[PDB]
Amino acid sequence: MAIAHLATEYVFSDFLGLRLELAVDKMVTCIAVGLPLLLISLAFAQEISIGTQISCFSPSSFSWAQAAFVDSYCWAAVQQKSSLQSESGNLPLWLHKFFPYILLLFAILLYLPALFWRFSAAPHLCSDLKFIMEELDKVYNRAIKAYPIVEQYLKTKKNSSHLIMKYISCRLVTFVVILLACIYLSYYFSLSSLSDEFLCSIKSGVLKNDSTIPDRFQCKLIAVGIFQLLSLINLIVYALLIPVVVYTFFIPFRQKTDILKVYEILPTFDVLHFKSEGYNDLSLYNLFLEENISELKSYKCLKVLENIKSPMLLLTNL
Amino acid sequence: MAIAHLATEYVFSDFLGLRLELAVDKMVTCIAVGLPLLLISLAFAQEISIGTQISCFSPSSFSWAQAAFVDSYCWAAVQQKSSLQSESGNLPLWLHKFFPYILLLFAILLYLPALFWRFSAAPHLCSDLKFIMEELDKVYNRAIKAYPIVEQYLKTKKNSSHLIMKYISCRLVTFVVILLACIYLSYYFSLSSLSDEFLCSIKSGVLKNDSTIPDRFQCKLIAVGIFQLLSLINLIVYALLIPVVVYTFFIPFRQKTDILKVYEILPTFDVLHFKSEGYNDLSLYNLFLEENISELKSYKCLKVLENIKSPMLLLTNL
Amino acid sequence: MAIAHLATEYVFSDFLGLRLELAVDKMVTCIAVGLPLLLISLAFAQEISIGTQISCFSPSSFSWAQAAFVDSYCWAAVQQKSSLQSESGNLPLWLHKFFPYILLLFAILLYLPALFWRFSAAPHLCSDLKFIMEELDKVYNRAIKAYPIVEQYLKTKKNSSHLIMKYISCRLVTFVVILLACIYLSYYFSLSSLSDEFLCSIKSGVLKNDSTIPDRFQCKLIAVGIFQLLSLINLIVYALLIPVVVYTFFIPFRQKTDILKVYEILPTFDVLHFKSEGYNDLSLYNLFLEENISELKSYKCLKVLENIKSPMLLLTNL
Amino acid sequence: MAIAHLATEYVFSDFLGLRLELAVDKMVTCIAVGLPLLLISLAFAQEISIGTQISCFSPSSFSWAQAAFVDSYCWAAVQQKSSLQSESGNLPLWLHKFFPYILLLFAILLYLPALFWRFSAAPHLCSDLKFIMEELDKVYNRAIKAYPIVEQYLKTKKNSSHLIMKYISCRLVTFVVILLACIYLSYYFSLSSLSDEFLCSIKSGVLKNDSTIPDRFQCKLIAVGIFQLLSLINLIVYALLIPVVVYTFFIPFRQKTDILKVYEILPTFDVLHFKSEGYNDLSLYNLFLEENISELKSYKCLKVLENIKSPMLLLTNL
Amino acid sequence: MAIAHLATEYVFSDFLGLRLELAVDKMVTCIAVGLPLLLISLAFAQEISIGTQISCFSPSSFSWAQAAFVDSYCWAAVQQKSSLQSESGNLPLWLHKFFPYILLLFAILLYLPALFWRFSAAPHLCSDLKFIMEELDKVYNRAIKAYPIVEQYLKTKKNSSHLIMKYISCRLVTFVVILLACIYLSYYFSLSSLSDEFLCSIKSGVLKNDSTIPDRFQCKLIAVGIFQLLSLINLIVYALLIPVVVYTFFIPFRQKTDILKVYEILPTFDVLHFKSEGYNDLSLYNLFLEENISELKSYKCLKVLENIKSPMLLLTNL
Amino acid sequence: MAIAHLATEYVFSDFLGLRLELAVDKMVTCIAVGLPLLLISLAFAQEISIGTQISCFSPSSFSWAQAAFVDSYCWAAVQQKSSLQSESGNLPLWLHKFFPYILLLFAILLYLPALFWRFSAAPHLCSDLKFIMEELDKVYNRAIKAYPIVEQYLKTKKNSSHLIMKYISCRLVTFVVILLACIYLSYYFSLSSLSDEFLCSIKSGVLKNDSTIPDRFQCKLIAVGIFQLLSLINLIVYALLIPVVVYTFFIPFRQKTDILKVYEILPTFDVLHFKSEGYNDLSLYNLFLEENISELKSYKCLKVLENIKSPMLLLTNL
Repeated sequence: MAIAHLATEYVFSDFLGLRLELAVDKMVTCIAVGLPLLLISLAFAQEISIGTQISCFSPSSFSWAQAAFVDSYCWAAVQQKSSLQSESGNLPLWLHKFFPYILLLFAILLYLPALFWRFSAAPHLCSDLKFIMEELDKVYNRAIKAYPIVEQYLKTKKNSSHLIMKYISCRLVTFVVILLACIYLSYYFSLSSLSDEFLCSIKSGVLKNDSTIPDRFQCKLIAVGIFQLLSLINLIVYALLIPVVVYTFFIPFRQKTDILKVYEILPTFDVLHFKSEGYNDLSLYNLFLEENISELKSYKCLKVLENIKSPMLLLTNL
Repeated sequence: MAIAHLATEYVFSDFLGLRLELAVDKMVTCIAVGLPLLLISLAFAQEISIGTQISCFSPSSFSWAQAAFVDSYCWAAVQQKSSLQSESGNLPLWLHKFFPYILLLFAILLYLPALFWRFSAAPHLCSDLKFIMEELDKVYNRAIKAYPIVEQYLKTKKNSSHLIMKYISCRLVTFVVILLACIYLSYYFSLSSLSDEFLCSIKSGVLKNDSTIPDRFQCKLIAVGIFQLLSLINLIVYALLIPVVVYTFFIPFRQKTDILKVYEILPTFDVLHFKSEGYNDLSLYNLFLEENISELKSYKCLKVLENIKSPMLLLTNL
Repeated sequence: MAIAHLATEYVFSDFLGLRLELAVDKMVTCIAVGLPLLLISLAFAQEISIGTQISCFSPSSFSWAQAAFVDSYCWAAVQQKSSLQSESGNLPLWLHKFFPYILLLFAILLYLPALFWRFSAAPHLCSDLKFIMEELDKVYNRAIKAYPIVEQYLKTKKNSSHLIMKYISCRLVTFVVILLACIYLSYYFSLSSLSDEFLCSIKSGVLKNDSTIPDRFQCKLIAVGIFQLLSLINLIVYALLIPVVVYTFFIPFRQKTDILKVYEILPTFDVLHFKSEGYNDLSLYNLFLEENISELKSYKCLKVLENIKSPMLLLTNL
Repeated sequence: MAIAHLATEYVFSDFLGLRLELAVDKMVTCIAVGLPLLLISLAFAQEISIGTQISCFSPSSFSWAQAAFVDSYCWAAVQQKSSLQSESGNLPLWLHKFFPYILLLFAILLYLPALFWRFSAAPHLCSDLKFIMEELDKVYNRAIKAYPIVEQYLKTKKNSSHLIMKYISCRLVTFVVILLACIYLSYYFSLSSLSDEFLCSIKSGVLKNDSTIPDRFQCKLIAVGIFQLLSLINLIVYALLIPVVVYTFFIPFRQKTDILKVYEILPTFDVLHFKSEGYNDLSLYNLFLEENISELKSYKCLKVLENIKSPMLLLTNL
Repeated sequence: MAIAHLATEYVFSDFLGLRLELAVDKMVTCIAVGLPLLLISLAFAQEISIGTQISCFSPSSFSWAQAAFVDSYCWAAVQQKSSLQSESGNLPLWLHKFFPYILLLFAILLYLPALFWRFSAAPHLCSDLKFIMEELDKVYNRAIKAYPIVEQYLKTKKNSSHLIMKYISCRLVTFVVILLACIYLSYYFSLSSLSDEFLCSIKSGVLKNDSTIPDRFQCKLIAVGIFQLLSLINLIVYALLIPVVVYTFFIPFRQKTDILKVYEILPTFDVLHFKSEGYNDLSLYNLFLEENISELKSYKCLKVLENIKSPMLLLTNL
Repeated sequence: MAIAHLATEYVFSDFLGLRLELAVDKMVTCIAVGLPLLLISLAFAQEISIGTQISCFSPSSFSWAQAAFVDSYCWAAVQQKSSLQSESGNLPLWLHKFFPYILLLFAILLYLPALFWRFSAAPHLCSDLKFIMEELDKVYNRAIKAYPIVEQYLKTKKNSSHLIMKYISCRLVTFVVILLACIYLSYYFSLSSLSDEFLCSIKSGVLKNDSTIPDRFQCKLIAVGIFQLLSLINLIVYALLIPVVVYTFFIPFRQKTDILKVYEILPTFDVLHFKSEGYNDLSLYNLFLEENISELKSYKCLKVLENIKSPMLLLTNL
């Protein structure tokens, strides 16, 4: 398995029939969530993890048992206010210990907006795309055979901003969490490397009077050199996601082609060039249609005709 | 696997054809049960668990065997009244040792109300939704073709409070267990961190007279720093679930739309605007219908007509 | 996996098309068998199991090899009459060692009555429910179209007590084993905690004359603190099962509804209100029917009519 | 997994469409083979197995390497005639070491008779039951419509003792192996517990002259206390199987009901009350029929009629 | 898993639609190959394997590192001519080390003849049985309706010895390998048990002049006591296979019944009582037919008639 | 699992609907690739691998840490020119260390020619066999009913040498790699066994002046005794493959039967006895046909007729 298992599991697999999520939003989500899980898995892979997260230089007179006590006591001490000293103050010692949980927190907080979309909006969308697609097939079938119900339905969706507010807020939560992650990772990468070293003391309680124990044990958080390097990789990738997520808000500019023009070739259709530059749900339906209706037989036939036209009897010989 | 396995297993998977549980109740249950299982799994993950739960500072004259005896004897001693001293009293030492079992107890106690619902109420519900849905399809088919059995059936369900009392009590047990968990976790997080340190003594029995053994061994429960931190995460999330669970009791306010109005467009139907503001089973059926009948072809057709109307021949050209 | 695996395996899964076991008997069996298997799995989970079950305080002059001999010799000695002393006598040391096997014994002994039912009675039942259900569908079909073979068959089952004696004895064996478990667990929980400590001696045979070996080694069964706590959980749950199992014997009182009255609406049926208050197999068939025939289309139709009646042409418009 | 895995694997699962083995013979075989495999799995489960099977008290002057040599040399020595002493003689030391293989031997030797039946007799049987069952359905179909080939075939099977001699010998081999196991386990349980202790000596060859090595090392087979206890469980269960296996030989008494009487109700059948009290293959066919033909639709119909009779037009209204 | 896993994997499972191998040859092959694989798996099972295959008694002055060097150097030395002494000579030390590979060699060499049969002969056979079986069904269908192509085909196969020479040679290779295994195992079991002990010397090269190192280290191959015992089990079983394999050569005597006589009842068939006592391929086809054509509906019908006869209109009422 | 797993995985399984590879070439490839993978798996199986690949005799004054440094430093040193001495020179120490990679290299280099055939030639072949087979079925169907397109197609394939040059070159690469492997393994088996011993020195850098460190450490590559033995097994098997691979080049001699003669019985066919003794693709098609068309119903019928003939109305009664 080694490292190479992790590539098969988190890179070569979609580890997370209509497309109810746009490809950009799927890739943004899969990168944003999948990367920190990979980085955590690498940071502790036995190819690079030598052993314990901590070690401390106990005096040579200590038994092996007393040395194991010092190591494990000081691993507990890193989060206890009195039994420490470091010139950085105690704060970075928390981050060095809890680094994998903090990345896991960002991984989950970046997943929740997509999970909310899957449950709050996808089923409310799925019904209506299926309706619109089947009605468009009737419009095509009628033209080959040769009421405006779907046109009146879409004209009604133009008078609404319910789903688009769910979508924008889902994107906006993802944006904020990515920005906060970039701020955190920039700070954590700024920690001076020697803040992985700190002075411990076991002289709490009964041991406080024992003259055979030194007043300080020097300890090192061996893994910190890995975490800081991997935090820079994470910071770079998220700094690239930021402008992509911002681009997702520009819905009325994201509509690539006015596909309904391909049906507006037909006399059975209507001038539904309804590029709503106001943020209205119909504009978001257009994006989901442009993602899905490439599957439609009618679209394929009419787009071929449109591309060649760039004559209805031709449809009979297709 | 590492930490990242746990995300795939407990976050990215529904690890727990009609929907017989409401989406809010499924998410509340899946969070309430799934979170402590994740937190237990994290608290002992080898990325953060250094080793043994305890260590004790045996004298340097002790053999490695005698030191391993002290560690393991004191791990047993934490729950034995005489062989301990701590300024906190003995009580917190129990909680520090048994922390994973106590979270597991809350996980199970939060699952049982949903398991009871699955067995006590779901099959008694499943038959009746299927009946109601199929009869509504007849009402729609009759209107396209153009006895009040389902109307009389629903009118009879209005005269009952059997299933709603099962539902409310199921919710109420979940509420109480969540509140008790929040009380416990608030206390456990309030324990002073140095209560992870205690004084042990092996001088029971034969050892009582041995002058070579010190009267106290200082011991530390190394994991306690993790448990207290993770208890705060658990407390925060459950403190957010509390108001959501309370909201579930407001059944007559939870009905979002009077969907039967969409069928009351038809002359074949009746004025079943039976928003029972009394807690009557029909009101709970309305919630389960609003969860399920979005799947009905008749609803889809009539809701499109209703939305456009916001003419029966139109149904022939759909 | 950790602890949380055990919840997925033994709580969230039915780890054990007609329903040939009543839901109460399935839940009683699944709790009675499933709980001790979970408790065994917890008691040795590495989240709480520190290491070896025993440790002994060998003198500081002993090599690591001699100390490992003392530990392992005394683990054997706990069941050997001469090489021990404890103020409790030797008996509790057996129970402390063999605790997981004793729980496993109760787990199996509680499963066997259900396994016997599956093989001795379920196939003899399965044929006859299928017969009765299909004949009741004929009675319903005949009434819609508008010999007493099934009525005469059921009237004959009233003259028998074969299957009910199998059922009662199956329940009675489960009752006895649960009561014996409660007695045992009450005793084992009553053992004074310091009975986990005992005095060992290796001075058998050749070692008997060696003045360098101490006459007693103090040893502790580190796990005993877990077993006693978990035995209280097991005792509490089984003490709740006892009255539920007792309730199962009251077969003629357990019949919730006289469902055949719903068919006795029809003129094609007969007055089979045969609530046998004598313990006769027909009464047990009624319970299995009330568990199964909620699946019947005829029952669903006629129960809707019965509920509304609380007219045969109405059946034509269903 | 722990202990509880073993319950799921060997108790709650049939780990070993006609029924070609009688239910009694399947249960006898599954207990006889399945129990020792479970007992072996328990005896070495890490919940009770502390560690190595042997330990020896090497002098304190020995290095850890020399002590590990003594332990492993003496584990080899238990089966070597000269390098041992025990007051029991050497024999029980073999049994204590090889205990799991000896149970495995009994497990396999008890399986082979069932494996022989599956290959030597089951396919020779399977054809003929299918023939007999289908011909009986013709007899029933003919009576509803209203040559003795199957009657003449069964009358010919009465003149044979081929299959019954295979069956009896299969049962007899199982009986003998169970009895030999009970004899062995009774002996092994009779071994005095201190026969787990023996005196080893490494002074073979070059070491023979070394005055620094003691003439005897005391050793203990730590696991023997488990094996003796588990042997008593195995002995008890097999002592219960013995009378059940003996009962299987009484084939002409095992026929519970003269099921062909249910077909002898029909005028199309014949007086095949052929309860052969001589050990003739037809009598064994009767047992396999009584195991299988409860599946036949004809039997179900005619048994209902027979039970009510306890009229052929009635068959038309079933 | 333990030992009991191995029973499930190699005894209770066929771990290796026409039957293209005779049942005797399948069982011989499955025993011959499957047994040594089981014995290897047992010989190193952790229930009996204590640890390392070797240990050597290094002087007490040696560090743990130097002792581990002696053990591992001598494990290499067992196959090096100069750095050894044993009164047996060096030869048995090879066999003791390489015992599992030598059994694996016999396992593979016993499998290859069956693998050759599967590829060299089974597809050349499979076509012709299917042909013969279907033509025999025509002969039966013609008799019920009431050219000798299949008879002329079988009469031609009588004039050939191609497939029988493949079969005999396949059996003969299996015989030779089994006999050689029995010779080897008899020798290996004859090795005096103390040949597991040998004298090693590390004084090669630079160490040759070091006066602190003893001239010989005594070493023991701890596992040899297991291998010799298991070799006797293997020898016994293979000594039972030898006469069974020899019996397989007697093809013209192995034909149990002249099944074509059952078809020679029909006037549409011919006197194909072609029991070739010369070793001719048709005789081998008879064995494969007697293995397969028990599946034929025609055979079942005609054998019932033959058994009763021990009239063609009777076939119409079957 | 042990050794026996490896037999199930690499011997009893085809671990690598037309047959697009000839059976000889499949077996040659499966042996050539499968054997070294098995041998690698054996050479490190824990049944024979004692532990570390190296050990070195550090002085008794060294701490366990310093000894582990010497072992691991010298494992690195075996491939570093200055920090070694051996009378063999440094070269064999590379081969002893990298032995498993070198076998893996041969395993892959022997697989690539078959992988190239699967992608470069198999799909270009697959279409044309399907064409030829279906056209031959027309020729047979026409004769039963009673243009030379397939004959003209095959006559055109005679005028080509495209596919045969791909095939020969694929075989030739396999031949060369097998011969180079035999040369390498012969050399590696010729290495004097004591070349597993070498003199290391840690006195690089800072240690160069330390008088407490000896100038040489003797080290041994413990595994080398296994590798040399297993290399002889590999050499023997590949020396047997060499003449088989050479035989594959004799394509015009490998054609076993002139199967088209069986169709040339028909008047609808033509004298396609086109045994091209020139290396022309049609000759290679003949081999693939002789591998595949034994599946054809037409071939089976006509070969039966041909064998009996060794009359066309006979085909009507088949």
